[PDB]
Amino acid sequence: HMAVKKIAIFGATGQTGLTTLAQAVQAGYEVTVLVRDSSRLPSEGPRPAHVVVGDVLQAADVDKTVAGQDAVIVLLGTRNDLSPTTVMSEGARNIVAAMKAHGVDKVVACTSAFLLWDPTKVPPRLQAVTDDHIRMHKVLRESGLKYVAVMPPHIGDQPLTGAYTVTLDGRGPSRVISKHDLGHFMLRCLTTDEYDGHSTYPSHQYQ
Amino acid sequence: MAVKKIAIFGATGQTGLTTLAQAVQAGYEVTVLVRDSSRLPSEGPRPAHVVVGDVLQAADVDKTVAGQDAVIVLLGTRNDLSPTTVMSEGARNIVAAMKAHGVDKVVACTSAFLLWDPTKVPPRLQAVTDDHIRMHKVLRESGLKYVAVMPPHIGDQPLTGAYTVTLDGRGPSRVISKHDLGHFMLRCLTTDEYDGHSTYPSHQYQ
Ligand SMILES: NC(=O)c1ccc[n+]([C@@H]2O[C@H](COP(=O)([O-])OP(=O)(O)OC[C@H]3O[C@@H](n4cnc5c(N)ncnc54)[C@H](OP(=O)(O)O)[C@@H]3O)[C@@H](O)[C@H]2O)c1
Ligand SMILES: NC(=O)c1ccc[n+]([C@@H]2O[C@H](COP(=O)([O-])OP(=O)(O)OC[C@H]3O[C@@H](n4cnc5c(N)ncnc54)[C@H](OP(=O)(O)O)[C@@H]3O)[C@@H](O)[C@H]2O)c1
Ligand SMILES: Cc1nc(-c2ccc(OCC(C)C)c(C#N)c2)sc1C(=O)O
Ligand SMILES: Cc1nc(-c2ccc(OCC(C)C)c(C#N)c2)sc1C(=O)O
Repeated sequence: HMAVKKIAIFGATGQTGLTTLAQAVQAGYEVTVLVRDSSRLPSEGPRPAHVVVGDVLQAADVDKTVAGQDAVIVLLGTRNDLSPTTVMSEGARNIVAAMKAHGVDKVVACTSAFLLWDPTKVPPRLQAVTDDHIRMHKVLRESGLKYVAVMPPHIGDQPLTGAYTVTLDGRGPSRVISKHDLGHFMLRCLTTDEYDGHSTYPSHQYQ
Repeated sequence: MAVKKIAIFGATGQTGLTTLAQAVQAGYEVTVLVRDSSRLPSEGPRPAHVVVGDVLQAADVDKTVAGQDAVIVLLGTRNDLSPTTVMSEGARNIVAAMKAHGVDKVVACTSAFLLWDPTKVPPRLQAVTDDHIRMHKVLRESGLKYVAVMPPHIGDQPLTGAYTVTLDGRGPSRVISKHDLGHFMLRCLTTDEYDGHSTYPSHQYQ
């Protein structure tokens, strides 16, 4: 009885992706992942239904990942690397093109709460990555797709609670979200239209 | 002195479309060079003259520059991620045509990466940035009255007319709305104060 049942996850091998993947498999989703050839999912962990090996910078690989899905979750990032980059914005351009070509409308994509900050207050060391989040958000906003812009504060290692605050179109009352709660929220956004076209800032106080 | 007739190159682009609309609304007699006229909007403000052709074809550029008072350049090559010379070769054709027709004023957009350390440029944007640098040198060496416009990220916020312009360096904000950027390109036609300078338009929106 799953209206959304087939999903693509971009970034499933990452910090938030791994727990999003685990929670999605447990919840009954049929998950397709795009993984880079050198970086597959861990063998002991939950297995998705379909694996595409390739790169988000290749339209052909993104097309193969998006075809036949109900919705797309985007958890791309650069791990610890703070260098100038366009992997997230160019990846988003490819995702948008594939979604349009394949009739997929719902995209839930993670950038960061700095897109809700006074821009001159972003820490300089994070500005190069933030610049690409800004480029990525513009690509997704201008696409016309049903886009949920997830803009989290610091991502931590605290528990899954399902009890976090979701602040619409502004910064929320806490400065952290656990990676498990962030993935839980990305999946929650598949089951409702209420956040489409909005920015969302999930946050919580772990106690 | 008084500018009434302008050519716009890159009028079908993101900044070009709004610069064109604003220029027509303000009263300029606008000539555009477009590769495909269906990419111009069917409704609303329409340019006075449409040349169908390619900035890489000197004859097309000459036909676009003839009779103008000033030229606005909003060329770009969004998809190119490896060495590309479209913008700089286009600028060479524009310079030759302006010299041949006695047009003295050019306001051309490159990017604020030309005001930052080269290591700030994302790898996949290096080729476009290299050609922006080539285009900037072509225009600086031309002897024409040249305003170098070097914007940071181009956003979609509504026109304000209230942005800051920093001369020969960078200002505090790192966004300019495409509408404000177009407004600034047109402001550069009304004054000589920016000639021979680099200009960085930016603003705080919220
Ligand atoms: N850390 C924070 O406190 C914080 C706060 C707010 C926002 N954010 C942002 O939240 C987002 C998610 O962060 P995260 O820590 O969960 O992610 P992450 O650990 O950095 O994981 C990045 C994911 O993207 C994949 N990826 C990168 N390049 C790719 C490419 N060319 N093709 C295909 N996949 C590619 C990575 O695959 P590989 O396994 O192959 O590397 C990995 O799965 C990021 O954009 C981050 O900037 C982070
Ligand atoms: N945030 C940003 O995006 C950003 C920031 C700083 C600087 N810049 C730079 O600012 C400039 C303007 O950017 P933009 O986004 O407004 O431009 P754009 O949307 O990419 O449009 C580029 C324009 O150049 C035209 N063009 C390309 N090749 C041509 C050719 N051979 N002959 C004739 N016309 C040609 C295009 O015509 P068609 O419609 O026929 O394709 C289009 O009208 C660019 O140089 C860009 O690199 C961009
Ligand atoms: C408290 C607080 N931390 C934030 C934060 C922290 C680290 C980040 O990136 C780290 C890097 C390794 C990607 C990013 C991003 N992008 C955003 S935002 C925020 C707020 O208050 O809004
Ligand atoms: C914040 C910031 N963004 C810049 C930027 C962004 C996109 C660009 O190209 C778009 C691509 C699709 C061709 C170019 C160029 N050229 C430059 S520069 C800059 C700064 O602050 O220096």
